[PDB]
Amino acid sequence: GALTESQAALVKSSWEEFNANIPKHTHRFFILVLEIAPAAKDLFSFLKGTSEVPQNNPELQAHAGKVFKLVYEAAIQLEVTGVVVTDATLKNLGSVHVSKGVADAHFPVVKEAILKTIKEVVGAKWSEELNSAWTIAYDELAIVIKKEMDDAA
Ligand code: HEM
Repeated sequence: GALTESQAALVKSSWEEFNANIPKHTHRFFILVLEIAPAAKDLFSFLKGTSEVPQNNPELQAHAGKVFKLVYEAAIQLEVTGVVVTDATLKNLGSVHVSKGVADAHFPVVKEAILKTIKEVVGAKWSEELNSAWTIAYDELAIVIKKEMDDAA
């Protein structure tokens, strides 16, 4: 697809939409995750010992926010510059994933959880051109973190 001026414009627009409702979109995101894979629950400190996904847990919200921000920033960087840049942050990310017992096969779990979360976020404005644009941006960012985990192990 690339990332035409027209596609980037489409990701920015859709992320602004996500940020607009953190406690919802983040609890939704954790449920889509536990739907695709239930065992994932024991991983998260704030999910252990609980029976359901907490809805107002600051720890959980802050956590999931950070996750989507990172995928958006990735799309813009692709349109302007043509790439996704690896920094300190992406590297520390790779460490903590490993401490917590996270693997590569976990990634399509979280991707489908994010496309489905954004399809849910933009509703009728959804286009092939937009799906194509977030897909390209996740794929490109996952490529980068998986790369850093393997390096933290
Ligand atoms: C491009 C995709 C991804 C991004 C951008 C991302 C980002 C992050 C960030 C920023 C943190 C730390 C947040 C904090 O300090 O508050 C974190 C923690 C964590 N992540 Fe991810 N992540 C991704 C994929 C995954 C996958 C596929 C899994 C596996 C299910 C996972 C499992 C975890 C766990 C268990 C923690 C520790 C939470 C704790 O017990 O408090 N992440 N992630």
